Amino acid sequence: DPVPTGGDDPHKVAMLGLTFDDVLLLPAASDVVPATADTSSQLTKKIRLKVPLVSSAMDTVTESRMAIAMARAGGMGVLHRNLPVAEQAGQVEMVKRSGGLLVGAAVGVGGDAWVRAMMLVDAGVDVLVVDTAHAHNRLVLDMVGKLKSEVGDRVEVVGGNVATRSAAAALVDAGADAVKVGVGPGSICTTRVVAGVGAPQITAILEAVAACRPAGVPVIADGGLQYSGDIAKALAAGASTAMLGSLLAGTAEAPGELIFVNGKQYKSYRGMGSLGAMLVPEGIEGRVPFRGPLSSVIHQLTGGLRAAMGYTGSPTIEVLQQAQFVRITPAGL
Amino acid sequence: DPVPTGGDDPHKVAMLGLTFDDVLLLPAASDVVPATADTSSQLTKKIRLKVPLVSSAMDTVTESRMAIAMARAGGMGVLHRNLPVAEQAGQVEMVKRSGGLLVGAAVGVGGDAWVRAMMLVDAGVDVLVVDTAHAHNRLVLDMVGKLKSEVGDRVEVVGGNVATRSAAAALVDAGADAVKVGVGPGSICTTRVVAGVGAPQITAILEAVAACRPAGVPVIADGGLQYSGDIAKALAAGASTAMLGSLLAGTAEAPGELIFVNGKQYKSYRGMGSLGAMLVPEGIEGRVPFRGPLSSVIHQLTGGLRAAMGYTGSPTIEVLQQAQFVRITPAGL
Amino acid sequence: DPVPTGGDDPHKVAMLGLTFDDVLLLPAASDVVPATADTSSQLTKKIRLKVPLVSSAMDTVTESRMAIAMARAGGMGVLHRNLPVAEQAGQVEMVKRSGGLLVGAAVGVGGDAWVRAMMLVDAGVDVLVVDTAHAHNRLVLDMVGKLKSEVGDRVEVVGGNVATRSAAAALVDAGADAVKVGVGPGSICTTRVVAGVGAPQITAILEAVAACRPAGVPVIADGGLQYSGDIAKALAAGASTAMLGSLLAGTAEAPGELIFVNGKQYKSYRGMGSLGAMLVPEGIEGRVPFRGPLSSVIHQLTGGLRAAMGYTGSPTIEVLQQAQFVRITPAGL
Amino acid sequence: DPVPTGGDDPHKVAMLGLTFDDVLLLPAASDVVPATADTSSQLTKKIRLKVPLVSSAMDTVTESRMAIAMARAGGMGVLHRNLPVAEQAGQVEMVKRSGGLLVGAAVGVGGDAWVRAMMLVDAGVDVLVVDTAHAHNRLVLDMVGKLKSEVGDRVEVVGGNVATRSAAAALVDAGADAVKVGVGPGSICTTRVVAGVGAPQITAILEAVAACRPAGVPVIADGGLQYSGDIAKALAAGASTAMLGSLLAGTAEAPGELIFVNGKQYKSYRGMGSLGAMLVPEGIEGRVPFRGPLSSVIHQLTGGLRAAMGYTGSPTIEVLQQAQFVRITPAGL
Ligand SMILES: NC(=O)c1ccc[n+]([C@@H]2O[C@H](COP(=O)([O-])OP(=O)(O)OC[C@H]3O[C@@H](n4cnc5c(N)ncnc54)[C@H](O)[C@@H]3O)[C@@H](O)[C@H]2O)c1
Ligand SMILES: NC(=O)c1ccc[n+]([C@@H]2O[C@H](COP(=O)([O-])OP(=O)(O)OC[C@H]3O[C@@H](n4cnc5c(N)ncnc54)[C@H](O)[C@@H]3O)[C@@H](O)[C@H]2O)c1
Ligand SMILES: NC(=O)c1ccc[n+]([C@@H]2O[C@H](COP(=O)([O-])OP(=O)(O)OC[C@H]3O[C@@H](n4cnc5c(N)ncnc54)[C@H](O)[C@@H]3O)[C@@H](O)[C@H]2O)c1
Ligand SMILES: NC(=O)c1ccc[n+]([C@@H]2O[C@H](COP(=O)([O-])OP(=O)(O)OC[C@H]3O[C@@H](n4cnc5c(N)ncnc54)[C@H](O)[C@@H]3O)[C@@H](O)[C@H]2O)c1
Ligand SMILES: O=c1[nH]c(=O)c2[nH+]cn([C@@H]3O[C@H](COP(=O)(O)O)[C@@H](O)[C@H]3O)c2[nH]1
Ligand SMILES: O=c1[nH]c(=O)c2[nH+]cn([C@@H]3O[C@H](COP(=O)(O)O)[C@@H](O)[C@H]3O)c2[nH]1
Ligand SMILES: O=c1[nH]c(=O)c2[nH+]cn([C@@H]3O[C@H](COP(=O)(O)O)[C@@H](O)[C@H]3O)c2[nH]1
Ligand SMILES: O=c1[nH]c(=O)c2[nH+]cn([C@@H]3O[C@H](COP(=O)(O)O)[C@@H](O)[C@H]3O)c2[nH]1
Repeated sequence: DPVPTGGDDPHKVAMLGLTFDDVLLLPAASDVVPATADTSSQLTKKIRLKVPLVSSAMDTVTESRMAIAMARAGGMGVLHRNLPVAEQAGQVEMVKRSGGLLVGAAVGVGGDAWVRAMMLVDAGVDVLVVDTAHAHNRLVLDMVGKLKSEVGDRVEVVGGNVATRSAAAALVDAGADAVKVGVGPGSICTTRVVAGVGAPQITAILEAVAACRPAGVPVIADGGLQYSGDIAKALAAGASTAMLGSLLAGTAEAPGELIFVNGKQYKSYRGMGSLGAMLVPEGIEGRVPFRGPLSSVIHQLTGGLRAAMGYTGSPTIEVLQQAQFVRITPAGL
Repeated sequence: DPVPTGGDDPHKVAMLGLTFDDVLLLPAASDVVPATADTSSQLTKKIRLKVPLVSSAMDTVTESRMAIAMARAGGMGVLHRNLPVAEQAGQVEMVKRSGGLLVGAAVGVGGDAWVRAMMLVDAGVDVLVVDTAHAHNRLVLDMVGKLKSEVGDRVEVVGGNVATRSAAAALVDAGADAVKVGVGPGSICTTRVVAGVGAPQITAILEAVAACRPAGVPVIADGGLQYSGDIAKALAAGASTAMLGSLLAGTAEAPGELIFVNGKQYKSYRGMGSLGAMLVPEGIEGRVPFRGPLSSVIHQLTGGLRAAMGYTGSPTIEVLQQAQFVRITPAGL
Repeated sequence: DPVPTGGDDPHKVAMLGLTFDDVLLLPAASDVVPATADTSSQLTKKIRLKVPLVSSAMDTVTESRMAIAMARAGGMGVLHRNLPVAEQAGQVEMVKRSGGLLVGAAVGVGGDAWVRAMMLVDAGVDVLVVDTAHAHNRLVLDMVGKLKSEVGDRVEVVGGNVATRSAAAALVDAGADAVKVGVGPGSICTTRVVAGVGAPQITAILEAVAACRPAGVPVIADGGLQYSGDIAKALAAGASTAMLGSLLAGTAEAPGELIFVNGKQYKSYRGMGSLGAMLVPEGIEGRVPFRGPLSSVIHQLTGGLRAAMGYTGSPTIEVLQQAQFVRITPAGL
Repeated sequence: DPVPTGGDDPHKVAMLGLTFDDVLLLPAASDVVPATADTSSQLTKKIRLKVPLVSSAMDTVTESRMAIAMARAGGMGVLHRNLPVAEQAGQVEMVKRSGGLLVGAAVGVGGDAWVRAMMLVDAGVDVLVVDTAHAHNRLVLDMVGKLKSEVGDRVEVVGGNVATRSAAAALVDAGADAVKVGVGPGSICTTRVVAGVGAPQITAILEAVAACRPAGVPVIADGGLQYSGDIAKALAAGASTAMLGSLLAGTAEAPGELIFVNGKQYKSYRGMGSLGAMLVPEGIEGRVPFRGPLSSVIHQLTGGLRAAMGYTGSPTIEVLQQAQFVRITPAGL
C-alpha cells in the first residue's frame, strides 16, 4: 500500500511543520503574576540577557543607535555587515563606549569575512554572528570552527541559520556558542517562493532544540515573529532568545528616515538578500508602520511575554521552555 | 523517530483544539419539535434558568437595565465590576427590587474585591462571579475557597476563567458552584496575540466538562459565541449555560449610546482588559451593529437553540449534552 | 489519555465530514469518451431518468414551466408546495398534459399535507416528495409510511432530508422509494449558522448510501452543488441523482422576473425557510446571475458529467458510482 | 465502525493529495553552492537538456520563436497543434535550421493526428508529444504504441497527461520515452470545476515516479508551477523536467501581442480547451503580466532552482530527486 500522500517512501514527506499561528500556549497552574516573572535568558553559553530579545543584523534594523538602545533595554543588537569593515568596527566601538554595553556583529564566510571578524574582535565585540542563509553548508561550519579555535575564549561565536536537528547538531559539533534557527520564515523572506525551501518555525525550533539542549547550547529563534505572543511561543518551543527584524524596523532607533504617506508614517524595511541590499534575490524591499521609540516597543513585547509566563505558571524562561501547546485548526484563526 | 511535528516529546503539542466553526451537530432520531423543547438548565448547583443564557460582566454589556431584561427573558445578567462598590451594590438592589429577579455580580481577587463581595452579598446578590483571566492562578483558587467558606450557603460562587481539565478540577476542589470556561476566545480578546495563550473553545469545554460533570458542577461556556448555532454547540459539548458579550452588546439595554454612522447604527463594545476599560492590554475597543431590544435578540437565540434540539432529538438540555458532532474541514466554511 | 480533540469519549466527535470541495475524482483506465457515456439513472425504484438531475421544490425554482423543461431535458421537476393545493394540483395537470412528461410535487406532514397529497395523486403526479428539513423526525417517517401504504403502487414516495446512515435506514424501513440527502448544504441554507446543525455532503452521501444501496433504494443528493463537477462527485459518492436549486434558479424557466442591475441581469432566489417564503428563519433571500434557457444550462451540466465519466472510465452512472476520490488540502483550492 | 470520512470502504477516498503549496524542501548538509550546481536532466530516455524546462504546447506559449529561444536557453519548446499540419511542420523546420536546436511538437489521436505526426518526423522533429487530457484512455495508449513501433528509433515519443501510478505504468508499457503528469493543475485549467476530476500535483508526481523510475522512464511535471520554487519541488518529487505555460506566456517570444492596460502590459494566455482555442470548455481565456525576454525569465527560474540545489546539498538533478519535504499547514501560507 502506498504512503497516503504518494509514493512508497514514508520518509519522503519527513515531517508536518508547525508555525507560530498553528499553536497556542496552554494555561497551567500558576503562582506567577506578570509582575513577578523573571525574563532573563542565555543568549550564548557565556552571555545572559535581562530581556531575551536580539535585533536582526539588517541594514534597516541595527546600526549603533539600535544596538545601544537594545542593550539599555536589557537585550542586544547585532550590527549588520552591509558596510565597510572599518565602519562596522567603528560602530562596535561606539556601543562599547556607551557604558560597556553588550554588542554583537555579523560576519559572512571567507577571507574578507575573516578580516572583518578580526577587526570586530579588536574593537571589543562580545558576540560574532556567522550570518548566513544556510549554516549546514560545509563552508559555514568551517568558518564557525575556525573562529572558535582562533578567538573563541575572547568572544562568543554564534552560527546560523538552520532549520533541522541535523544542521543544529553540526553547528554544535563545530563549536557554536549558540545556534540560530530560521530558514524561510522572515517577513521579508522569499526563499520559500524562489527556492521552494524552508521549515515552519515552531517545528524548526523543536528540532534544533532536540540537538542543542542536550549539548547545553542555547537556540536563538530568528524570523517570523509578528506579535509579542510569538516570542512566548518561540521560547516555549525551547528557544532561549528571539531575534526580531520587522517588529523593530519601525522604531525611531532603526536606520532610515520617516516616510510620511497619507498622514501615516512608515519606515523602509528590506531583506538583506533584496536587490537593494545586494541576481536572483531572496528578499523583498518594503515598508513597515512607524512604531515610535524602541524602549516602548520592547516594553510591550516584554509585557506580552510576562503575561504568557503568568498564564503558564513560569517564574523563569527555563520553566516557560517546559510549557505545552495546543494545536489549532484553520478555523482557529 | 521524532514526533511528526517536531522534537521527541509526544506531549509537547498536547491536544488538537477545536473551536465552534470546526464542528456541526449531527441530526438524530427525534420526537421533538422546536416548540416542545425545554430550554431550562442549571446555571449553578442551586440555580436553574429557564433560558440557558447569561450576559457578560462587561461595562459595555451588563448594568442594571441589562440584568433586569435578562432575568425577565429567563436568563441572568452578571453586573460588571468596573465601577465603585457602592454603585455595583446599588445596581444589585435595583434588580432585586424589580420583582425578585435573579442577578449576579463580578468581583476580582484581594482585599478590595473582598469588601466588594461582602457588599454585594448584603445587597442580596444571588451569584458571585470571581471574574478573572486565569482561575488556575493560586490566588484565584484561594478567593473562590474563601468566599465559599464565608458566604457560601447564602450565595452561589462561580469561578473562572479556565481552559483545561486540570484548571476546572482545581476550581471544583476549591468549592466552585459553577466553572466558567474561556481563555482566548472572546471577540474583543487579544490574549492569543499578545500572550500567545489560549484554548479553542469546543475542546476547552469538552475538557472542563470531563472534570466538572463527574463532580456535578455546571460549566458556563464564556466567549467566542457568534451565532445562535454556537450556543447549541457549546451546550452539546457539555456546557450547561453560555455567557454572551458581543451578541448582546448591540442591544438597547446594553450600556452606552447609539452611534449613527452612514445611516447605520452601532454601539461601543470593548474588552474589560482594553486601554479604555483599564499597560499591555489584552482587549480591544470596538463597535457592534445595533440590534434593537434584548427581548427580540434572546427570542432569536433561543429559537436557534430550539431548532438544534429538534434536529438532535433532545427534549431537554440534559439530552442535548449527549449529542454528537461531525468535524468539518476548512472547505466546510 | 484523553481524545486528542477533548474529553474521554472517542465518539463525541463522530466523523470527519467531507464536502464537495474536499475531494476530486481520480482519473482511471478508460474506453469511454464523453460522447459515448450513458447518463441515465434511477430517480426512484420504479422511475429512471435520461439525465440524472431534478429541480428543487422551491418557489423560485420549480413551477410548471420549469417542470416541463426539466422533463423535456431528460430530468424532472418537483413542484413546490408554497401555494394552494388546487394550484399545485393544477400545475401537475399542466405538466402531464404536455406530452405525458414525468413530474413530482412536494408535500409536508400532517392533515393538510395529506389532503394535498391526495389531490396531487388524483392530478396524476408520478412522485410525491415528503419535503422536510429533518426526515429523522418520527412524524416524517410516519407520513412516508402512511403515503406508501395508501397510494404506494400508484405513485412513488420520496422521503427527505437526511444526513446520516441511521436516518437513511429509517426512511428505507418506512418504505421510501428514494432517500433525499442534505441537511445544511444548500446555498441559501443558514441551518449551520442558526441551529449549528449539518453534515458535509460527500460524507452524508457516503453514509446514506451505506444504508440505501444494500436495500436497493436510490439516493438523491440535494443541496450544495455549485458546479457541474459537483454532480459527478455526488454520483461517484453513490447518489443516483442530484437535486439542484441555485444552478437552475437563474434560468428563464424559473419563476420570477429578470432583475436588471448595472447592465447585469439577476433573478431572485430564496430559501423556502426564508422570511419571505414563510419566526427564526433558516434560509435567506438573495439573487443569482441570470443564466438564460434551462436547456442550455442542462447541456453544460451534462457535458461536465460526461467529461467526468470519460476521465473515470465509466460508461454508465452505475460504474461512475464505483469511482474513487483523492482528498485535497486547503492549498488545493 | 465506518471509515471516519464516510461509508465502509477505506479505499473510496484513496489518497491525500498534496500540491506544491503543501510542501517545502528541507535544507540538508551541503557542499554545493548555487554557482556549482549542475542543472542538466533527462527530457526523455535519449534526450538530455542543460536546463530542465520545457514550454507548453499552447497557442499562446510556443511557436517557432519560443522554441528557438527555449532551445538556446538550454531547454526545449513543444510546438502547439492548433494550426494546420503544413504550418506546424514548417515551424519545426524553422527551429532545426536555427543551428540544429532540439524541438518537440504536439499531436493528438486518430488518422489526422497520424498524418500530422508523419509530417513532423519528416521535418526533423526530435520529440513527438502525444498531447491529451487523459492518456489512460485506451485510444491514447494505442497512439503512443503505434507511433513508437513506426517511427520510434528516429524520434522520441512522449505520452500524457496522467495523474496516477496506474496510468503512468500503462504509458510505460505502451513504450513511452517519457511520461507527462498533470490532470487538473494548470493555471487556466477548469477540469476540476467542470468535471470534478484531478489530482494534486506533488502526489501525482510521487505516484507517477513510483511507476516510471523503476522502468528508467523520465517524468515531465506539467501544470500548476507558479514560482521558481515549484520547479525545485517538482524535481525533488521525482520529475526530471518541468513544463511551463503561464510562467512563459508573458514573455516577448510567446505568440500574441502586447496588451497595454492602465500603463501596465499584458499578454493573452488561454487554455487549449478554451472556447477561443477550440461545447463544454475545460479551459479559460485570460491574460498574464508581460515579463520581457524569455532569456531573463529562464535565468530567474534556473537561479531559484540552483538556490534549492544549494540548500538541499544537491550537485545534480539526480541528487535533488532524493531531497525530502516538510508538509505545511494552511497557516503556513
Ligand atoms: N486577557 C485578559 O486580560 C482577560 C481575559 C478574560 C477576561 N478579562 C476581563 O478583564 C477584567 C480583568 O481581568 P483580569 O483577570 O485581567 O483582572 P485582574 O488584573 O484583577 O487579575 C485578577 C487575578 O487573575 C489572575 N491573573 C490574571 N491574569 C493573569 C496572568 N496573565 N497570569 C497569571 N495570573 C493572572 C491573577 O491571580 C490576578 O490576581 C475582568 O473583567 C475579566 O472578565 C480579561
Ligand atoms: N432548515 C430548514 O428549515 C430547511 C431545510 C431544508 C429544506 N427546507 C425547506 O423549507 C420548507 C419547510 O421545511 P420544514 O421541514 O421547515 O417544514 P415544516 O415546518 O412543514 O416541518 C415539516 C416536519 O419536518 C420536521 N422538522 C422540520 N424541522 C425540524 C427541526 N428543527 N426539528 C425537528 N423536526 C423538524 C417536523 O417533523 C415537521 O413536522 C420545505 O420546502 C423544505 O424543502 C427548510
Ligand atoms: N481538460 C482538458 O480538456 C485539457 C487538459 C489538459 C490539456 N488540454 C489541452 O487541450 C488540447 C485538447 O486536448 P484533449 O485531450 O481535450 O484533446 P482531444 O479532444 O484531441 O482528445 C484526445 C484524446 O484524449 C482522450 N480524452 C480527452 N479527454 C477525455 C475525457 N474527458 N475522457 C476520456 N478520454 C479523453 C480521448 O481518448 C481523446 O481521443 C490539448 O492541446 C491539450 O494539451 C486540455
Ligand atoms: N534567503 C537568503 O538569501 C537569506 C536568508 C536568511 C538571511 N539572509 C541574509 O542575507 C544576507 C546574505 O546571506 P547569504 O547567506 O545569502 O550570504 P552569502 O552570499 O555571504 O553566503 C554565505 C554562505 O552561506 C552559504 N549559503 C548561502 N545560501 C546558500 C544556498 N542557497 N546554498 C548553499 N549554501 C548557501 C554558502 O556557504 C555561502 O558561502 C545575510 O545578512 C543574511 O542574514 C539571506
Ligand atoms: O530569506 C531571507 N531573505 C532575506 O533577504 C533576509 N534578510 C534577513 N532575513 C532573515 O529574516 C529575519 C527577520 O525576520 P522578521 O522580519 O520576520 O523578524 C532576519 O533576522 C534574518 O534571519 C532574510 N531572510
Ligand atoms: O481576553 C479578553 N480580554 C478582554 O479584555 C476581555 N473582556 C471580556 N473578556 C471575555 O470575553 C467574553 C465575551 O466574549 P464575546 O464577545 O465573544 O461574547 C467575556 O464574557 C469575558 O470572558 C475578555 N477577554
Ligand atoms: O436549510 C435550508 N433552508 C431553506 O430555507 C431552504 N430552502 C431550500 N433548501 C434546500 O436547499 C436545496 C437547494 O440547494 P442549492 O441552492 O445549494 O442547490 C433545496 O433543494 C432544499 O433541500 C433549504 N435549506
Ligand atoms: O485543463 C486544462 N484545460 C486546458 O484548456 C488546457 N490547456 C493547457 N492545459 C495544460 O496546462 C498546462 C499549463 O499549465 P500552467 O499554466 O499552470 O503552466 C499545459 O502544459 C497543459 O498540460 C490545459 N489544461
